[PDB]
Amino acid sequence: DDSASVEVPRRATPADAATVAQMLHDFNTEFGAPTPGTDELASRLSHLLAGEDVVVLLAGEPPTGLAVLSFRPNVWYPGPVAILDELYVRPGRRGHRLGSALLAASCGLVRSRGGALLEINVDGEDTDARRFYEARGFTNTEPNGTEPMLYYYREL
Amino acid sequence: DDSASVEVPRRATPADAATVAQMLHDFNTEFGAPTPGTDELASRLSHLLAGEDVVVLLAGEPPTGLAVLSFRPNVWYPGPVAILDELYVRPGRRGHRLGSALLAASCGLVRSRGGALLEINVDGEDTDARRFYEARGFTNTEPNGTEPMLYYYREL
Ligand SMILES: [Cl-]
Repeated sequence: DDSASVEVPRRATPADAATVAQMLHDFNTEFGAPTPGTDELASRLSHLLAGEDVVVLLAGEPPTGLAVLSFRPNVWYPGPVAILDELYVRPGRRGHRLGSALLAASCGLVRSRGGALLEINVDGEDTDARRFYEARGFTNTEPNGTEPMLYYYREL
Repeated sequence: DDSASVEVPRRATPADAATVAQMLHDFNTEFGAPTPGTDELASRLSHLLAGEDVVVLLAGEPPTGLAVLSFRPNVWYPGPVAILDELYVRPGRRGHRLGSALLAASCGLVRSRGGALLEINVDGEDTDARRFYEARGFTNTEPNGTEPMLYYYREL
């Protein structure tokens, strides 16, 4: 009863491709975000989870939350730069605890890879996510900056 | 009565490591940004330029502008997602022309790699850069979105 510590997220292996595919699917469809089918996602994940470029962390048994990290090189750093591509947890106190655990595990994994920077792109309208990251060491302004850094994209 | 109207940026190869390192260092020092030394940069570039993960495009002969692109996988796409990590050109008409040429070339390369998305993180204060990118098909708000999408980071 007192024996167990707080659950530590685990890294998804290739054997988890179907699990992860279904979680990614379900998280999107429940909140009205578009998604590929689970056959496509599972196939892609059987690739990605076999490598080190995109890493997926799972929280819960059965898993009920996940984090997706991507790594890339950068001309200014000896190690990779990481992005928190996704952090998917249920709304409410439960999900928020798991989210907090997943974020901490992500920072550890980035450090282990020799990374010194973790990035996120966040919708400005998403006050809940902004409050959550800002409480856990993230900023959208540089120290000598006067206003928010912006995410721009172009679909090609 | 021979030449092309416009010159086409070229991809930096491992032979260009010293050149690129010098240009990165000089741009930073000229505009007051911290930089590693050229030795460190040239060494890192001698690795990166031999790969496909970070690509450097050069404009001018001798080169006077450059673009740095990074590529990574993503759970939602079959192809990579690309970031315009840097676009370094001088102020004024001339640099703006080179910058426009470099951005067009960058889009073509990303498309050639099967990429359907090019991302940029831009200081909200940098009005001239925002106008330049918005004139060339970039947006900071999702289609059905109110307000700016934001870049967050945490140093580790
Ligand atoms: Cl919100």
